[PDB]
Amino acid sequence: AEIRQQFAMTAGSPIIVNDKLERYAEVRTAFTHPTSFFKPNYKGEVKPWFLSAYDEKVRQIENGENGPKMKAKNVGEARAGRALEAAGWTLDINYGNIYPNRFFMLWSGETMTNTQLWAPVGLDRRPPDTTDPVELTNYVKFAARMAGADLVGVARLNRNWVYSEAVTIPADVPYEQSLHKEIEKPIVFKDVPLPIETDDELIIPNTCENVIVAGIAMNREMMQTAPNSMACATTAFCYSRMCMFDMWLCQFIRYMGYYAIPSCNGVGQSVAFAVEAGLGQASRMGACITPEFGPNVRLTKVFTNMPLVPDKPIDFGVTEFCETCKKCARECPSKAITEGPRTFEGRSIHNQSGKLQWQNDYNKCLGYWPESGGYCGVCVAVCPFTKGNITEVWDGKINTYGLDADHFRDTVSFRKDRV
Amino acid sequence: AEKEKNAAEIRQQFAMTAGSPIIVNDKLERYAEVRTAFTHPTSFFKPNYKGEVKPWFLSAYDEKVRQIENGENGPKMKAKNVGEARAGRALEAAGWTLDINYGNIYPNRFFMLWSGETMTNTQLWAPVGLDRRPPDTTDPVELTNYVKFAARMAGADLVGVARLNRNWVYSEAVTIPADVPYEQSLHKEIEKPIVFKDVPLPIETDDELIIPNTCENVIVAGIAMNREMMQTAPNSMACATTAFCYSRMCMFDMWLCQFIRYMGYYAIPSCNGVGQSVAFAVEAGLGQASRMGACITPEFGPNVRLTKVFTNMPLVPDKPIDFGVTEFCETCKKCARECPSKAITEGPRTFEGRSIHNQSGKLQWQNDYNKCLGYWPESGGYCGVCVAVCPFTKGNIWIHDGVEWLIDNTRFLNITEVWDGKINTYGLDADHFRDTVSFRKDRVK
Ligand SMILES: Oc1ccc(I)cc1
Ligand SMILES: Oc1ccc(I)cc1
Ligand SMILES: Oc1ccc(I)cc1
Ligand SMILES: Oc1ccc(I)cc1
Ligand SMILES: Oc1ccc(I)cc1
Ligand SMILES: Oc1ccc(I)cc1
Ligand SMILES: Oc1ccc(I)cc1
Ligand code: SF4
Ligand code: SF4
Ligand code: SF4
Ligand code: SF4
Repeated sequence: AEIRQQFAMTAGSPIIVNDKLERYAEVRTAFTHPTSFFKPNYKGEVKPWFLSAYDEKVRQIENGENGPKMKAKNVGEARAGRALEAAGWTLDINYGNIYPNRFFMLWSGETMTNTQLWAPVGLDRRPPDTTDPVELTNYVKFAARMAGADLVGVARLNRNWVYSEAVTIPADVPYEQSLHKEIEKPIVFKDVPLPIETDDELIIPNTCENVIVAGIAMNREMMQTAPNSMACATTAFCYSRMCMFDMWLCQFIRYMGYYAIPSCNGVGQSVAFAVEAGLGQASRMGACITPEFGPNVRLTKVFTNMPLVPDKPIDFGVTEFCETCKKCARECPSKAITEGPRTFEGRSIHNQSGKLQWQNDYNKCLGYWPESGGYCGVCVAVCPFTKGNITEVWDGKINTYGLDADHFRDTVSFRKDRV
Repeated sequence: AEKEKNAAEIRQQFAMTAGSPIIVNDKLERYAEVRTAFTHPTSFFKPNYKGEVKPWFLSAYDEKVRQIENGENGPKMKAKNVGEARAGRALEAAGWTLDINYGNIYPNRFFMLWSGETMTNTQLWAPVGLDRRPPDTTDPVELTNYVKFAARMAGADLVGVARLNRNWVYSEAVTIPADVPYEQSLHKEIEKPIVFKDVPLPIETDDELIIPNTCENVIVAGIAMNREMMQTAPNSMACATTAFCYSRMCMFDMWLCQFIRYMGYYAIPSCNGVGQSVAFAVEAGLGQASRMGACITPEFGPNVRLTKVFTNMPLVPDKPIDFGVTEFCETCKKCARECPSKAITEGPRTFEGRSIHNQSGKLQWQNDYNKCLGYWPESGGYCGVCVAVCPFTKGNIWIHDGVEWLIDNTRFLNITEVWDGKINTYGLDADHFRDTVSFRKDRVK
């Protein structure tokens, strides 16, 4: 805790920008953009990239493999890794929960079963009893830890990182047609009392002053098997942890008398929010590197008008370390990560130009996922900041939610470190 | 020098030979779930603080509202201010986000689906076929290791396996008709028989919930609550650690059922439904039954929630454990003396139920659970005083004498600070989290 104190910077977003920067349309990510969406499977059939990746998972199971060229102990072990991966995603919609105000990501609590059951108490209808940002910051961070965050930070909302247009589906489209009917929808800020969705726009109130960012730690032993199946499993379980975090915390904020917008992988760019909220620093590979977990940590965030004290950004030397390290760039199976210096100009449509960062080719990264049948993660696994076969993982150390008691003390929290 | 705590060594020392530890006689019958104090008509209605008779949880709601308005965190317990009182109830209410009508008891509804076929996750993964491909592993030894590893990923702090004893499965469940939307669920609850038949998969008809005769095993999970929050019982922060753990139970069930299905087997979730969690936990070796009626575990005492999953997956049953709880409960009686409703007996165990809420025919301490429930509207919470005062809930019970582990007999002789004090992820305590580390050796023998 006093380590993190040592590295607090003075207030101010540390992301350097120029006058070319514009908000970024979510459809441009490699996951969704038409130029990157379709990729061949191992048979040469072109399909949506995740369906070709499915074909590789099936082929690996039948051939008793945990990953590309990686023989499992037997077919049973191969099957178990994919079963664990698939199960981890149970509380996540279509890989990331990105559709705003759909399924688990509702922008109002009013229709949720938990809100209905609690309606006679009227917590969501009662004006706030606490408006002091200091007390609120302590309450909401305590709640965040109950809700499964291993790290939590607060920043003013920088609209530069909010997607200009979200990827979503029409509100009456049933789940079974969702993947075939994704659309783009603008996210705008207006003078309205509550977050609201019209036919035309997702409307965030101008009072939405703050963003709360959570880090959800992944399991080191499993991530070290990247690009094989157990790295996929710790990824997947943490997405469901993100979803529960967003819902738990939004409900807490609503029952305190404020509004709250969940996001998971939607709404805006998590790495930028996490850096501004002080969880860590941007890195060569492009992830937020944290002191506690390096880049081996997932991110989610919640937007709110609840008064809060912003945390300070931290500087523990990541930028200078990544300058000379280049280990992620040398081991990346697709050569997606640059060995060059940071610029303001993106490599392709998948990058947001106008901000100083290491510019990576994220279509090359995604191209390796159908090939390998997984979500790679080699850059995370080799990064020195992540530090301190698959049969040995299944036979080896585990604990609740994949957390490690050898390090869990480092995320203990008292009021002194919350506000 | 002090020997470092070894939770695995403790469980090995107190393991007992195979066999259900629960002593029963011939008057034992399966228990209709409607008989619980939460649901039965004799106990369901309680007065609020104005003397109005209402469903008990609605009278409890009225008391929460009154406490917030009066700046209290519990009965005659002043909060630091109204904002603190409000914060405690907001945290409690939020905790329940992934739980239907206080316990997820309706089988094969909402989160508790008996088949994965309609779930969004199953649909998304359908092209891989994991739920339709026959199992690639049938060896119960490897399956036990796989499923326990998955259980820990899924949020279990403790996990154990038992053969399914049908004595503890409810004869009839409380549920709602399949065509009833959530908004009307509380007004449309019904009973439905739980039966065992020669069918390939768990199935529900208009008249019965059908568990297959092949459903051999039950997997029991312990979900640890937070010590500092539970010690505020009967006040609001004990309600909050209870509530959050119910949503953790729900996630566990769904995660684990999907893993089992994707391994080629079927899985039935339950949370507080389907059967009696304390008996399953005892038979799976998580702990022992206690005077208060809860399962007491070596790691957490009774300050741990339970859920369970039923499956045909071949597994190795765990051994029951006997670390002397019965003998300590015979002479302790702290929970009985501190219980604000006098619900817990100070007398001997018997086979005769105290009232309709107890299942007769099994040797246990017989408590009056209508008296317990009656205190919840009075206090505006879920009490928990018995859990809070139990010496096993405290985290330093265990000492090593140079030869073996033993219980320290010396143990049996506010809310602002909680909000301002120690916390960690999911409320777990890093000073004890090493106790639940797991390697293959302690997952399967
Ligand atoms: O972050 C992500 C998103 C989609 C998938 I498929 C895997 C990892
Ligand atoms: O053209 C296509 C085909 C499948 C999908 I899913 C989306 C677009
Ligand atoms: O061509 C396309 C496909 C998906 C989306 I969202 C937008 C345009
Ligand atoms: O265990 C339980 C069940 C219902 C309620 I309301 C509180 C605690
Ligand atoms: O066209 C398809 C088929 C399967 C899935 I999963 C999504 C889109
Ligand atoms: O609001 C209400 C009223 C009766 C019942 I039964 C449940 C909820
Ligand atoms: O009369 C009753 C009472 C409880 C239930 I569940 C159904 C019918
Ligand atoms: S591997 Fe090295 S260069 Fe890449 S993100 Fe990690 S520290 Fe930076
Ligand atoms: S996930 Fe793999 S392919 Fe993608 S950038 Fe990292 S190392 Fe390269
Ligand atoms: S308080 Fe004492 S008698 Fe009651 S359950 Fe705990 S050990 Fe047993
Ligand atoms: S929860 Fe409270 S009222 Fe109920 S048995 Fe325990 S101490 Fe008594």
